[PDB]
Amino acid sequence: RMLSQESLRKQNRFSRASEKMFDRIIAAYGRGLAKVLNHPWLTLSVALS
Repeated sequence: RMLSQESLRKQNRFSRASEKMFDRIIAAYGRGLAKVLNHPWLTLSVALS
């Protein structure tokens, strides 16, 4: 019922900082998984531990 697009249309400095944290954290998390997803042996070792 309340659907609108002004929230995406309206941008504040706090909101700007919020989604800029969002994309930089997406990028950091992304390189983290990109390096992690290739060798499950260390994960198996730490799971047994």
